[PDB]
Amino acid sequence: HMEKEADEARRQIVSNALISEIAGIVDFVAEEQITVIEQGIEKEITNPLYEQSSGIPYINRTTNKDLNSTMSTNASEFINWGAGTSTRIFFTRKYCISTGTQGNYEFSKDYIPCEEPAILSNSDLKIDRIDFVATDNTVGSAIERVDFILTFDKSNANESFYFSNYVSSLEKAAEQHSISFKDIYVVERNSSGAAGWRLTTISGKPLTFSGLSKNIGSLDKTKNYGLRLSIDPNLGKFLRADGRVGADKLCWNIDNKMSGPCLAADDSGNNLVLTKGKGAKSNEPGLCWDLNTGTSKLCLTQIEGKDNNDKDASLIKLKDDNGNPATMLANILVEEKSMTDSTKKELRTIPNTIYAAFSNSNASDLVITNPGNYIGNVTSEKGRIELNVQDCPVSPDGNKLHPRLSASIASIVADTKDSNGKYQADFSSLAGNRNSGGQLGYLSGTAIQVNQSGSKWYITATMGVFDPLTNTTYVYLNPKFLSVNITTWCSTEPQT
Repeated sequence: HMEKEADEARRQIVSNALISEIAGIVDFVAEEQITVIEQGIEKEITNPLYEQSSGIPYINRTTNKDLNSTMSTNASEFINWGAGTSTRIFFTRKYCISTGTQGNYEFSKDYIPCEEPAILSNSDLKIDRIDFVATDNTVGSAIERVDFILTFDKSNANESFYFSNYVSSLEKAAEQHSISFKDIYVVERNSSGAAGWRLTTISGKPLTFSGLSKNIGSLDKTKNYGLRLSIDPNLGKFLRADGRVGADKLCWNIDNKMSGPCLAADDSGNNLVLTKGKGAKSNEPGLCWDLNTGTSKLCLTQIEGKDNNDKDASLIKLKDDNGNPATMLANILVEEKSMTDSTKKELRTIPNTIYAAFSNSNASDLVITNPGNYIGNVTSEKGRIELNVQDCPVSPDGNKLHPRLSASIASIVADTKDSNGKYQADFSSLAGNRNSGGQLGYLSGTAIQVNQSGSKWYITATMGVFDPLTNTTYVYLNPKFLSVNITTWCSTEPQT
């Protein structure tokens, strides 16, 4: 428990460094064509590994296709690695230093860092040698397997077989890079030379790490041991029909070139991000729908914009191929700071507008005979405007939406009884509001009230009118010669 966070945790940092080196090398091997910088620009060339005119160390291959067969003892076959060797130069960018190394490739990205991790300079477990197992005997052959020989530098007299504690951390560190060990074998030598490495055997049978524990007693403790980690460069190299291999990105082709848009994940785990293709003349990435029935496709496209303060920003535009805005059918909520309290944010929907007049025609319905004493029953008054309360759409969790309704005056006249006792003014249809009329009184105004039950809106109104011809004051209820524009919406701001 004490040493499990000191000893066991420190070796994890070592395993992280080792696996990052391994993953980079394996990535390099798996790129048949690589991107380099030549004239200050990117260029695709054949990986020097697979150019028959390449030299050391790129053409170096071992021929031990069988995991149990003898490991190479020839420095022109295996690749010596670490201190004393210049090998890293050939797998790192030429301009890792400003003047340029003796390496002849300026890789557009680093497969492994320029500098070997400092932690791996002092550690008892280092990569001592790499074997690129050739698929065939041709110069620049494809590579069927990559073996990493890890030397264990025991800083103790005893405890020769004490590298088994690194294996667990190596396995989960490999899982973090989406690679796995095809096999792990115990190796040995009795010298400082990389050519001396050979498979450890028990009664002639090469010893896998799996068999180590039970066969540990019958092994020479003076000798120097190591691990050979085998990696299949083609495992997890290609996207699969079954979806079991992740994509770093996916880009689409146009006219047989990878010049279309790309999708990649951001660091959140939630987001896929669309960016423009290399062949785009404008920077306006779009996700589009097409029916393929003779009409335009529709695209949600990112375009440049400016915010409140005139600073660079962007927005999305829903458009056809002519560039005209297109239609989305949806419920919209708009979030906005409240105009009285800048610390509070409110949500609202798109309103609807409804034109309507109240609907009392007769004097007996219109005239409130006992005003002041009269108490209005808005649920059951004649001439009222009544509407069903709307259903509000889905809202984010901390935000209850309330149905809302307001009424604004559209037309209003102080109508009075004509010689036949009838009221001629009528605003029931907006196209004909001026058609009917005659003598008018003096307007005192109108009180328009809106009330709500569970499922109904009730809009009512009184109007005060003075008739100078008969010298009498009138109070009218829900008159046809008063019309309103009714606005309906939903909001976090409640109805008053």
